[PDB]
This record gives sequence, structure tokens and C-alpha cells, in this order.
Amino acid sequence: LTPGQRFREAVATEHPLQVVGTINANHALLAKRAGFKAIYLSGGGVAAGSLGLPDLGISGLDDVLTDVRRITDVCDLPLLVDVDTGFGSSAFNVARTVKSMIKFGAAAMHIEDQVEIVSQQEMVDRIKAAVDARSDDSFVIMARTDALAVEGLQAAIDRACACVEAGADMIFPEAMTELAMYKEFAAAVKVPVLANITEFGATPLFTTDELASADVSLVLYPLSAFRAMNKAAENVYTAIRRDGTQKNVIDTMQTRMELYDRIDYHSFEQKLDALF
Amino acid sequence: LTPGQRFREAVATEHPLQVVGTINANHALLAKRAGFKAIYLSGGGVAAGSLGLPDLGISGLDDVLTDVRRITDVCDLPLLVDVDTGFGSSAFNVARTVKSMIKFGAAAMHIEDQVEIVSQQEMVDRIKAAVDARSDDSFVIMARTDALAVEGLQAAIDRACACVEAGADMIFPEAMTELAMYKEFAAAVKVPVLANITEFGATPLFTTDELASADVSLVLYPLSAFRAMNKAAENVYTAIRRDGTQKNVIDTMQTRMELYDRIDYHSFEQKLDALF
Amino acid sequence: SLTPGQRFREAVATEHPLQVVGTINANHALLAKRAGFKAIYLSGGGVAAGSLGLPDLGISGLDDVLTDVRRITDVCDLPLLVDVDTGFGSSAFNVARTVKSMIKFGAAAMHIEDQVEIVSQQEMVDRIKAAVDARSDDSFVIMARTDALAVEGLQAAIDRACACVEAGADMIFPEAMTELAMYKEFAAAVKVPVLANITEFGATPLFTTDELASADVSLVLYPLSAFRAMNKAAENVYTAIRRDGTQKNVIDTMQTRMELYDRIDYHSFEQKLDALF
Amino acid sequence: SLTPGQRFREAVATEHPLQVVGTINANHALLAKRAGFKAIYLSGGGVAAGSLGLPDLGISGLDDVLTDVRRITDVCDLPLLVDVDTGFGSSAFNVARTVKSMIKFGAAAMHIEDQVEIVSQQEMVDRIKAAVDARSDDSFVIMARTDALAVEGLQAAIDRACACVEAGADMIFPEAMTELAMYKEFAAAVKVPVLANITEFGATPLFTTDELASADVSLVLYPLSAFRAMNKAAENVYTAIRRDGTQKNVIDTMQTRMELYDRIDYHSFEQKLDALF
Repeated sequence: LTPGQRFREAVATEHPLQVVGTINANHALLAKRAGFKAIYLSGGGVAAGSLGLPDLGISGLDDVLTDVRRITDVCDLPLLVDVDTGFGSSAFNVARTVKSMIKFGAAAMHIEDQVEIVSQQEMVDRIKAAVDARSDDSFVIMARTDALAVEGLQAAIDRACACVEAGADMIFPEAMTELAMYKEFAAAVKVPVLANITEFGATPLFTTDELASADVSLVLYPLSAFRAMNKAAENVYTAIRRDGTQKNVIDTMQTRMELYDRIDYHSFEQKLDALF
Repeated sequence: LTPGQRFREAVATEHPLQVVGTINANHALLAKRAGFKAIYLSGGGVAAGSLGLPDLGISGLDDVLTDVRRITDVCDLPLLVDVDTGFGSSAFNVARTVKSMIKFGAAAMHIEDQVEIVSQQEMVDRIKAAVDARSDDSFVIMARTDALAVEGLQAAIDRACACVEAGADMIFPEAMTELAMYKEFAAAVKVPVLANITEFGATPLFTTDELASADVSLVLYPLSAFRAMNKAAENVYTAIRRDGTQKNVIDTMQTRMELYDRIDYHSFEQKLDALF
Repeated sequence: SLTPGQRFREAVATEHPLQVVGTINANHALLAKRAGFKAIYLSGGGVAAGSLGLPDLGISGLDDVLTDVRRITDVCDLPLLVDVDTGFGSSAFNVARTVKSMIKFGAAAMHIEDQVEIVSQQEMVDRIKAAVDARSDDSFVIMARTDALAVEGLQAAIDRACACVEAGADMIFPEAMTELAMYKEFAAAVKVPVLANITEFGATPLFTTDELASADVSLVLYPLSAFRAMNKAAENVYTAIRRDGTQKNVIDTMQTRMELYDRIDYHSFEQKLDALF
Repeated sequence: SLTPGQRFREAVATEHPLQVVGTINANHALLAKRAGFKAIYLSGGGVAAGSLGLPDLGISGLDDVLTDVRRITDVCDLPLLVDVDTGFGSSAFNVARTVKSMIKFGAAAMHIEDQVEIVSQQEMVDRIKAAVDARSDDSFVIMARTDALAVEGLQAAIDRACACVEAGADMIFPEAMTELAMYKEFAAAVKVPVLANITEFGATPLFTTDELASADVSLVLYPLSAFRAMNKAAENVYTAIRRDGTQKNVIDTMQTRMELYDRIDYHSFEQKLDALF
């Protein structure tokens, strides 16, 4: 199966499909072990995690592709990737973004209508450029829109329907925080709708049964693991500096034997034995 | 000050100098906020964290330099980098490693005598190659040796002294589990000695006071933060998969407002206002 | 819809012998396609000497080669045969990472050699086994390169090649074969496609496609030919500009702006924008 | 111990006008150094057309340019002037990452232009400020490139360039200037070093270093000259190989193996091994 076919199958056999943010290759394998069928590379996470920078469009296609290659080299779970507005203003930038994502093994990407949003026709043109560049039809193009917040619910439906007509496979409406609105949105746009359930934001922490009842097809936890990983890491640095040892924070650590297990150290031994 | 100058000064103004592993640029900034004067890029961390791979020499110079550039682009703490045996068998491979580490902003590297170890003359020739390629004399070349485990303490002192005569600035003896052995090693070798205080290994979790009494000049916590980060992330994946929400692991998460503070989001707005 | 390896196998099946030309960069891959070639090559000595300005002494790594592979295959659909030295590391895992990366970054084929003086037939077979096992797309071609002829003689080179074929090598690249009759004996014995490396200024005669076909050779490689001419031409420009204080005396040696626009298909970009918008 | 930027400023101070030659790759950087040039150039059109096989339509990005900067500056110590188009993104932060990345990867200087038609004088001044503020090494040269002459006329060009200088621009690259008398007037008004772009097959005449010295021009750029000769030579080889079934008829166009070993100083690697061991 192509990465994109895997993503489509995940969406078809889980309702709603849970998609978790994976900050690096290691966390992709943890996500697979935990039983998730799809994973996500947050653009905010590439910026804040990989580059230690704010999510202010400093991160480029190269930064994101590095993380895609590292994750898809070891993890076979379909990866949804945040590509912002396509990494440049031209249809040719959007095409290079699409073709590079497919080549480096990403299963899906979401592209947004940020410039404030562009006009419905500019967003349709962005989607047409991505659909036209696609060398593998199974690769999923998800249209992300901030139209609800800027122009209202009917504006967001009309824009999403125009994106679907242009070839968008799935819709990511931003700032949608009422289950009734998700349900009305899903009935109108017909294709799979993603609910972004991030923490410390506008949205209620809706559950999978709640989202399924509102006919939502995917639910995204874009930075959840990362936020816990930073608190845990900061506790270790503070403890080492204060105590002059890590001994008082040993209880918060993955063991050496857990790590060997989670990167499948044994399968490497097994490979050499089978070969020689 | 060159990164190398900062590393030398850190060792001169802290006894022993605490050097913490930083798996990514984000955690480099966390370590700086916690008050550490020096940080580390573990080669086992690039493998296990960045590539999701065992530490079996699959990770190469390019994988490591990508992590070096990401960290030194945003964090000004001197970075000590694990370069295995120099990423190739030639003096020219060791030379390209050295020059690339200096160019991409690393302050120090450690290079080891792994092939079982190489002859004392082979290790000396590796040090000479690295020392000859150094375009900036302040960049620290740290000789790492498994000679105590293979040939006993007197061999380990002889080899280390031979590395210092070849131009090695500092010494990283592997698997030293008695403060008395450190104390003796330090007086015999004369140059700064690093103690590798990793978890779940042979070494006791010695304190800064203990190591200062044994004349140890640097103490390394290579993966401490990483191991806590992975347990925290696995907890979040488990909870989300079990509960159909992240509701029950919110209390383990760095807040949005903390993330913004730790990647200094507000100095970006400040530069904008200060510039235009 | 063919994979790069299917394109490579199909080129070998439809041209006898198949001319494979070294392409130092994406621009020259496009020149080779326009000249009518069905396959191109990424020389390791060309990554070293051209892309890095370095001698071919194993300083160039997987990352360096992959960058050129990605630049070429992103714009040129011709199957790319790639020199991967000994696999960029001593471990079966290094060989596996090289094979998977070459497939992912769009190479059609790779050649891996028995250089450490050669390693034992067992070690070379182990290298091929590691490469064949790592292959995620069976259509990707693994070519075994061997210097056994010069080190151990013809029968040794034949035995090593057949062992490589038994380990799953698809095609064989013998080094230092200087006699046409030796290629014919070697091709009859090993059975799979044989590549003749017709580089310049080396031991090999400049054998023609007719001569190689008569010796049953399946591929003929011109690994650095365009690069060599490209460097003389460029040096003649630098010299002329430094000496004369102008490029006047080298204008006639240049590709025109209109030729370059044609060779990179500039106007097919404007047509795409019209087609779509 | 000179920084790249200091070497560039030293080259401009010691040669009038300073010849700056385009170098498509690290190999050609070493040829330019052998020919006696004191400064070299990474064309953004050359990264697109040569490294990527693409037209110069803003598809090439910071990563593509940095790879070529690193490859060249790793082996060639001549100061490299880099085309960074409009800074690779519309934010002052994009401009800042471009400046810091170019300094870290070993570039001596960059030109950044007022393309969006051009932006307003204030928006170009804001580009230069963003770049000047981001500079961690003040020896690194910021060159303002402007198409104001063609769009708004010479006085507009001078005022824009003077406002770029007040914002901290070290040097000026005026686009589409084709009269020696105009270079002289422009140079007199702006005061800082002015670069003449003497590309081929364009609107500019092939002005010589003496003519440009007489018009007070401080730098002369030959941005793609060597690349254009390299492409014609490489196409001649491909054409000959396809037509003849052999390279025999184009051997005389080729750099020899002995010349290639000389130009990448193969000897100095053997000498280094001897010295160390």
C-alpha cells in the first residue's frame, strides 16, 4: 500500500480515526506501539521542537522534509504533514511541496488559506496547484481553512465545498468548537472532516464518541506528547542543576531496556542471524 | 568568543562542569534556562531520538550535523558532540568531521578507540588527524577510550597520556565505577577528565561534590532529559488511545504559555517593534 | 507509471548495448535526455570531484550522493544508475540504509564494489545479500562491481560474479577488462547483463557500441565524459576573462540564453500556469 | 584568519574593478582560484538551472542555495558573493535566517533585491534593515540590488540606493544599466562600491575592466559565463556519443585525468598523509 492508501484506509476503518502528533522518529514508533493507525508532523512542532523557534513561518520545506524522512524511514504509519501555505507564493512552490512530500513518504498534507485569509478563489487555486502536482492520486490533500472565524459558518462550508470541487480529499476547519457546528459542517461538505483537539486553546477536549456523534471523521492531537515531553525534560534539567545528580528524577525516566525494546533493538540482531 | 573558547572557559569556571544532553534545539533552550553552561549531542540520542534507530553506527556525519546546526542556530551554550570514531576509516574522514563540526558551530567533540579497541598507535593517529584538521585551536578534541575495561588502569593511563601528547585537550575514560580510580586517572593524565554519569549502566550516580573530590573536571548526563521525555510521551499516547481524549494527562503537559516563554516568542515581537 | 528500476530494466532490454551517460547535475541529466539517451549515471568520482571539489578518496558520503540523486530525479525521469562505492559503511545495516535511501530518493539502480585489493568472495556475497535483503522495490537494480580480474584473473572474476548473481545481483560490472574477447567469454559465463566502463584516459580502449555488441556486452558506461569537456570549457572561460578583462574571446564557446531556456523547458512552466489558471 | 566578508572587502579595496566570476560548483570554484580571481559568485539562476534543472521562477529556496554555498566554501577560500533573491520569504525573520545561515555556511556577501514591478523605497529599506540587524559578523557584505532605473528612472534609482546605504547596505547592484556614462553618474551619487553585471545575451554591452574602471565601477560580475561554456561542451559530448557510438571524436574537448587530479590538488592529500604518518 502507498502511504496515502494507508491514510485513506485508516480513515475508512476507524471513526473517528485518531491521529497523534509525533515530534521525531522515536515518538512515531511509540505511537505505533500504542496502537495508533496514523501520525502527524505539526509545523508548530518542527518550529518549536526541531528548530527551537516560534511558529512564525521561519521553518521552511527543508526543515519539514528532514523530519518527514526521519519518521517515514523507520515508521510505516501514514503521516499527515502540516505544509502551512505551501512554502512560497507560486503554484510551482506548492507543486514542489506536494512532489517532495510524496517522494519523502508522507501520506497526506494539509494546506491552509492564510495570507487574515486569502480569497476563496486564491484558496481554490492553491488546492488546484497541489492536486495537479500530485504524482500519486492516493496521497491525500486536506484543505485547512480559518474561514469560520473570519467570515462565519456558511462562508466556511462554501469555501470547503469549492476546495472539494478543486480536488481536496478532506477538510480541516480551524476554530470549530461546537459539536452541532461540526455535524452541520460534515453534512454540508460530505468528505472527511478533521477535528483539531489541541490543549490550552479555544476548543473543548471533545471525546471520540462525542466527535463520532457529530460525524467527525478524524481527530488530531497535534502537540500532546511533545508538551508532556518538555515538562518531563525540564524537570530533569532543574533536578540535575539543583541536586548535582539526576538520582532524584530516575523514577520519571524510560529505562535503558524499555528504549532498546521501543526501537526494536532485537530485530537487528535477528536480521543479521537470518542473513549470515 | 568561539564555541570552543566557551567550552574551555566553562570547564575553567565550574568544577566539575555539568554537561547535559540536549536531544533537540527546544531542550537546548530548556537547559540554558535551567542555568547549565554546556550541553551535549549524544550519538546514541541522534540514533534513537532523531532516527528511531539503535546505536549500531547506522547514523552518520550528516545526521549528527543536522542536529548540531539546529541546536547552535538558536542556543549559544558550547555543545560537546559525540562523533563515534570520526565517520570513516581515513584521516580525511576524521578531518571532514572536525572541519564540519567547527563550521556548524560545535564547541568540542569526543572521538573513541572502538574498532575490542584499536592499538594505542591507531588511536594516536586518529587524534593527530583530528588535531591536524582543526582550523580553530579553541575547538576541543576529547579522546574517549574503553582501555580500562580491555587492558586495565595502567594501559588506560598510558593511552590517554599518548592522546594528550598527540594534542587531545581532554579525556573521557569509559566505565569508571570508583571515585578513587578517577582521582588517580586525573593526576596521571593532567588534562581535564570527563565522568559519564548515565542511568541504567555500570556507574554509580556520583554527585558533583563526590566528583569534585576525585579531581573530575566534567560530568556528563548524556540522555537523562530524553529518557524522561519518552516516558512522558508514551504516557500521553497510552492515555489518548485508552480514554479517547487527552483529558486525563493534561496535568503532565507544558502549557502553551510556558512553550511561548521557553522559545522566547515575545523577543520576536520586540525585534519587530524595535525594527519598524 | 513505471518505477525507476523498471525503466532501467526496460532500457537494458530495448537497447543493445544500452548507452549510460554520466550526468554531473540535473541540468546535464536534461541535456542527456534531449540527446536521446535512455539511462544516466551518477559517478561517485564526479560527486567527489564535481560537487565537492575533492579527490575520489572516500571523503564523499551517502548524504552527498543522495543530494545529487534527488536533484537529478526530481526533474529528469531517465533511470539513474548510482555509484555507491562499498555501501557507505562496513555493516549490513549501512548497506541497507544506502539501498533504501537510493530507492526513496528515486535512483533506478546502484553499483556496489568489492574494494576494501579486494575483499573475499564471502564478504562481497555478504554485501550483495545485505543489499538484496534491504530492497523494498524488487525492480531496483543491484549491480555488483568487481576488480577480481586484475587482482586474481578471469576465472576468479567469473566465479565471484556468478556467486554475486546467486546472492541476487541483477547485473555485473567488471573493472579493468581491456580485451573484447575477454568481455565475450565473461558475458557467456555470467549470463546476466554485463556493463563495459568505457572511461577516457584509462586502461580500457575506446570500444564502440558495435564492438561491445559483438562481445555480447549489455551496457556501455561513459562515466565522466561530459564533465571532462565541461571543465576544460569552464577553465577556458575563467582564463580568458582574467587575461582579457572581458569574456569577448569565449562568447562563441557558450550555450545561448535561448538554448538554456529551451534545455530547462522554461516555456512549459508558463503553459502549466495557463492550463491550470 | 580573515573572515569571508573581510576577504571580500579586501578584494574590492585591492582590485579596480574587482572581477567576480560565477562558480556553478566547488570544482569550478577551484578553477576560478587557479585562474587568479580574488572573488567568486553563486548565481541564483545557476542554482535553479544548474543544480536543480529548473527555470529561475523562485522554486529554488534557501536550502538549495546553502547546499551549494557549503560545498563551495568547504574547499575554496575565495570570498563567495551569493544571490539570495528577496531573502527567501516576506518576513524580516526570513531575511534574518537567510543572513545568519549565509554567514554560518561561509558566504562573504549576499545581494538582496527590491522585486515583489518593484517594492516601495520604504519596503526595500525595511529588507536592508532586517538583513543588517541580523548580521552576527559586520564584515559580511550586504549588497542592495535594484531594478529602479528601468521602472522609475535614474534619479529614483540614486535616491533608493542612497536610502539603502543609510539603512546599512555596503554596496549597490543596479540592474539593467547599459551606458558607461550612467555607471559613472550613479557611482558618483551613491559613493559606495557599485557592481556592473556583464552577463551575455542580454541588454548590456560586453564592457571591459578598463572601460568600467573609467566609469568608477568597483565590481564586475560574470555571473553564468563558465556555466554557459560548460553546457555547450557537455551537449557536444552527449550528441557525439549518441551519434558515433563512442566518445572518440570529442576526446580533444576534454580535461585530462592528469589535469583533473592537478585542479582538485590530489597531490596535497598524499603529502598530508606523509606529513602526519
